[PDB]
Amino acid sequence: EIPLKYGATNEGKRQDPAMQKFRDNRLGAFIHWGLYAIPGGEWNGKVYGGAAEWLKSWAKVPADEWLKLMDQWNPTKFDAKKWAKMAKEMGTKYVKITTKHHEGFCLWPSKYTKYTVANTPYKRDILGELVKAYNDEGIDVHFYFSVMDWSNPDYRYDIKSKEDSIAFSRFLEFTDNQLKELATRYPTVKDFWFDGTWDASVKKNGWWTAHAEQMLKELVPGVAINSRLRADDKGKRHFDSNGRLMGDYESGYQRRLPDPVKDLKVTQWDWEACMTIPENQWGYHKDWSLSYVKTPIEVIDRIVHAVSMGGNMVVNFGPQADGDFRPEEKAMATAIGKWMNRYGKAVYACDYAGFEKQDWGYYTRGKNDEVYMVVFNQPYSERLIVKTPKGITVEKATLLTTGEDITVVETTRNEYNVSVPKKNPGEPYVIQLKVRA
Ligand SMILES: *[C@H]1O[C@@H](C)[C@@H](O)[C@@H](O)[C@@H]1F
Repeated sequence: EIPLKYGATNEGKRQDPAMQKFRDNRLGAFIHWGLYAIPGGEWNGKVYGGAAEWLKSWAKVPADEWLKLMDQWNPTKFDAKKWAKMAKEMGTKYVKITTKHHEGFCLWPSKYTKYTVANTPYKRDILGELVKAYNDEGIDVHFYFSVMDWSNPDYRYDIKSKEDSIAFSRFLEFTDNQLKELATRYPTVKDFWFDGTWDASVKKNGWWTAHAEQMLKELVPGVAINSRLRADDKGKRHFDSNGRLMGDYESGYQRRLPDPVKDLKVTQWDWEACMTIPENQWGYHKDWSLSYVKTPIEVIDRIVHAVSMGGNMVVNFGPQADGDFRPEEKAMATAIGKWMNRYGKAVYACDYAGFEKQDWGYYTRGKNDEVYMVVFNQPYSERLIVKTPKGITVEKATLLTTGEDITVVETTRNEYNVSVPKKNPGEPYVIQLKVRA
């Protein structure tokens, strides 16, 4: 059992009220908004297929050039109340915002750098207005923060000389300063979601990542901290050298989700997936025809998937340069909200139900031991196979929307056929089971 000073802190899942709230929220939205939204995946006449928020890299734009985009930052359509209404209508319970992405441009007016919203034509504290607006709607706010900072000349990818170490130490102090500022300026913050912490420079300073977590937990009662931040004494990331999870929840899943049959280990900790609507675009890219774009049903499936295996799911948005959302994102939020309004009882405050996975879709467990069947794949047999854990019976099945009673037939030991509804709902639907132990 390797000794470590900067490994895991939490034993199992936190069950203080703040973490229960983080968990029970379940469905979140992500905001990627920064200077990259201006060029929108395109530099000086050449469109790049890579992720838009990383365009500075793909086009090899020097920091001094990249940051002049600040002079163009003027989102006249921006309206925080509207953003928050969109999120309320979508059924999102929390929103994660990029405070500062790799590019280093801050969405709040930081004291520790000129590269902020303050020194743009728009001037205003975007982050502050979002915090206020989402909170007004009863919506928690989480802070995405990139440790890697392409606008700070003290950042290092590795520590190779005395000179590197001098610069990076000062950079860690700079970073500390920004984090402390975020924490005291916006004390309703409920989560810090770190990114750009993979570089050798960070791995060699695991102590700093443990310090970062502890500092923020001291300034912000019950704040959550993602695993992506954390490196142990040896530079093992996410999970320490003893296989123990660091931070408060796992945050490696994006693009992929854990297998509902093979990866039930995820149910032993809190975790959160974040996903993009196209294949790999977080910030606004002007040309969505470049890769596969997920449909609403596809996204809702990933949402229910995550919850059925005891995880959060967060749907990304990359707002336009003008401060409005592309119509594909508006339709996504609207379609999701319509579904959530009919079926959210099976998502909010639900968890892993402990049943074997079946082809028609996913189970979730409600807080009062309700067991929802969420059907994405409608069997031609007109029967939904339910195999119960040892000790468990099905007493009733009810179509959530109508309250209509659903036929349950015992087929064998620990197994039932639950009938499809008499009329096909025509969309992914929920059947709620009443169970006895
Ligand atoms: C960190 O991960 C996601 C959420 C994006 O912000 C990506 O650009 C970055 F590398």
